[PDB]
Amino acid sequence: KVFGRCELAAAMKRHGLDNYRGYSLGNWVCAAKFESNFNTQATNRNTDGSTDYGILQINSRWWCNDGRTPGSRNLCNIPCSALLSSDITASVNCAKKIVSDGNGMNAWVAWRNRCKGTDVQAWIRGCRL
Ligand SMILES: [Cl-]
Ligand SMILES: [Cl-]
Ligand SMILES: [Cl-]
Ligand SMILES: [Cl-]
Ligand code: NA
Repeated sequence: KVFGRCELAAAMKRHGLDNYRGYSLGNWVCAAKFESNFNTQATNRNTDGSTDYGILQINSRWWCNDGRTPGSRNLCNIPCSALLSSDITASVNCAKKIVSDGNGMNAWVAWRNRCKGTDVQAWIRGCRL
């Protein structure tokens, strides 16, 4: 599913991402924009053989099981395919664990390089929140 911007903001808010670990909702919408262009079916293969999945491009090296990343972890205890669903619950629950790891949202390369330090509230402007 390709979410509209406000549609994604509302789903992320409802699932408790807004201000999670101190990251305002605009940070999460911006991260999703540049990680997946709001497409839940986005995938990208990494050089090491792991794959990133879903709206927040969560990596199989640590966070989900895809059965094709030998020696990897599954810290969110989910199949990576669950991160491609139209329902973002699994992606949100897993992103909460990722952001709680020591580097916060710097875990998302696109957030660090394209969102961090910018006017992130503009990503939720106009939305009825
Ligand atoms: Cl914000
Ligand atoms: Cl695996
Ligand atoms: Cl949803
Ligand atoms: Cl932080
Ligand atoms: Na894995």
